[PDB]
Amino acid sequence: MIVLFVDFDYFYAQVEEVLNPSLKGKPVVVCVFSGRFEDSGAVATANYEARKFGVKAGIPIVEAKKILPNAVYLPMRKEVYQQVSSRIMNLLREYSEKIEIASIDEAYLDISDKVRDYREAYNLGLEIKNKILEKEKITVTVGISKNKVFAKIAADMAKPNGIKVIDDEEVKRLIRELDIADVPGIGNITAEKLKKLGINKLVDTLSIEFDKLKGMIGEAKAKYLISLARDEYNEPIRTRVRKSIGRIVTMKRNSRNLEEIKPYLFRAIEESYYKLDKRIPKAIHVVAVTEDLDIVSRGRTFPHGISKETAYSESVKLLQKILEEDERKIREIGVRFSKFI
DNA sequence: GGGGGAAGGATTCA
DNA sequence: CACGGAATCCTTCCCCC
Ligand SMILES: Nc1nc2c(ncn2[C@H]2C[C@H](O)[C@@H](COP(=O)(O)OP(=O)(O)OP(=O)(O)O)O2)c(=O)[nH]1
Ligand SMILES: [Ca+2]
Ligand SMILES: [Ca+2]
Ligand SMILES: [Ca+2]
Repeated sequence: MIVLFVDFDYFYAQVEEVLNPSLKGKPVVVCVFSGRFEDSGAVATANYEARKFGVKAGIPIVEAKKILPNAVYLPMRKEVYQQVSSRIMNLLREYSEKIEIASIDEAYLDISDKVRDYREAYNLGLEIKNKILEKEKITVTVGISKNKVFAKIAADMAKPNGIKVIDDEEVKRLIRELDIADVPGIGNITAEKLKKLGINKLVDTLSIEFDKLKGMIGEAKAKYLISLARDEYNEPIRTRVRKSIGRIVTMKRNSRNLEEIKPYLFRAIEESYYKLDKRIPKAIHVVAVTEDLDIVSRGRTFPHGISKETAYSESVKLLQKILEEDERKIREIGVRFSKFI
């Protein structure tokens, strides 16, 4: 198997540049303005000019402002980025039927029976890059290896605007040298549990009793890590399909007042339905974010599809159930639909 | 004992 | 001060043969 992974560079910020070239060169910060107060909200991402000073995805807009008060701040326009993304995805399809769209800016191509050895794979990388850059003026980073995981690791290593191959030889090498935290799917929580077990590199998962590892991080995560340790990871490139659709909004102020909360909720329902289009869900969950930034939810699955009418009243109950099972005020309210017919 | 879901949360990544 | 969107996995509770 020969996997070629593509990851678009500082994607949202780069799209804003393509659409408004005068922005290129200076720091650009794409933000999610929550509407609470003046600059309430977080950063979705920022171009590298901005990252040089620590402004990156996830930090409060206010903190970014302190660092770069003169940077350009733009509201996130998700739908725009999506269409450009879709176009780039259609271009990659011209390189392989076997394609797995992982996110708005990521894709795995199974180019096994489309090229032999890594030399040809790499060159397919350059072609793909060059093509995308000429067709959409978007630079991306390419990662190539024997499976999705090391292909993605390949890309993380070459960012930004790069291309890299991790051949059968380096795969073996990284299994012994690569900090396990750098492995896709190992976040802060899992990294710490591994540390406390003494597991620092993929290789270490091989000398520990499975049941031990299993008990601390889960059977799934344990098999995953060992699988990679034994160069036995080979998940196929497959098409993914949306499984849930929803919306969540930040209220103007915290509240436990049903009447005060409902309009935001209903708004969340209306928007979610528009995004559902032809899809009919059988499950609905009401999601609330407490005053202390905590997340609580209540849902329900029906034996049939849910009409918008059924969503409204059912979602009101769930919200009442949330309020009557958690004393904290609510800060953000939303809904999610799943189990599509 | 264990097959088969469903509900609420944990964790991760974009 | 702390955004939106979403997938997979885990524990727990049920119903039943
Ligand atoms: N709203 C929101 N969107 C995010 C967040 N993180 C990532 N995104 C979106 C916008 C990013 O441009 C896009 C791609 O994510 P990456 O994790 O690939 O970041 P980006 O491509 O901007 O930079 P990169 O060159 O990959 O290091 O996903 C986030 O924390 N909040
Ligand atoms: Ca990216
Ligand atoms: Ca990405
Ligand atoms: Ca990590």
